[PDB]
Amino acid sequence: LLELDKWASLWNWFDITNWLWYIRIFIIIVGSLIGLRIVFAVLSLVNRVRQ
Amino acid sequence: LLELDKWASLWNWFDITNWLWYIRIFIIIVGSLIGLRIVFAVLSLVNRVRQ
Amino acid sequence: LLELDKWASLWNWFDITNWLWYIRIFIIIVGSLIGLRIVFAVLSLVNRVRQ
Repeated sequence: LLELDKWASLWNWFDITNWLWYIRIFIIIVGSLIGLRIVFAVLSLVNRVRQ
Repeated sequence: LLELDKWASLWNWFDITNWLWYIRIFIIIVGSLIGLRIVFAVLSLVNRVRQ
Repeated sequence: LLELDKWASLWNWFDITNWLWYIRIFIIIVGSLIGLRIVFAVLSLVNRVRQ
């Protein structure tokens, strides 16, 4: 199944190996996303002044 | 210490092996949840009119 | 590349091994605050009563 020879074969495909080797970093960025949404709560007070 | 023989042993347990090769896809679905929240912003303008 | 000898080498570094073998559980916990954020939409009705 999983061996030195099995893993080294995906380096020739290049494109898929990059995606399966950067997903870990990607989840941390999707964490900061929810925190960004909270400021909209202040925009609701600005929405009451809208003509 | 992760070997060809150690990995192939979990295929006899069947049920728990699924948890080690499907959760990666499941994180992207928790990525659609945050996108859904924005419509709540327009609902706040419908909530003050609620007779 | 990934081998029995390559994995057993990070046990001498100790600190990095813990970071690469506990975050997987943490993604479920970073999935708890998203459900919590909704009450801020409810706080907008309490903000209209706040003199």
